[PDB]
Amino acid sequence: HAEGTFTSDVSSYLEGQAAKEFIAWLVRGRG
Ligand SMILES: *C(=O)CC[C@H](NC(=O)CCCCCCCCCCCCCCC)C(=O)O
Repeated sequence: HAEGTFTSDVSSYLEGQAAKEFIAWLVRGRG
């Protein structure tokens, strides 16, 4: 019985992975 991945990911969600992933689209083809 062990814990799952979160202690680390909890620090990345602050920036947004999947969501913000879109920011790359606009920035890379929107002026
Ligand atoms: C994090 O990604 C949550 C944001 C969330 N999703 C979206 O906004 C989807 C984007 C579609 C809207 C049209 C694009 C405008 C985005 C511009 C934001 C600044 C990025 C520019 C970087 C140089 C939401 O809040 O709707």
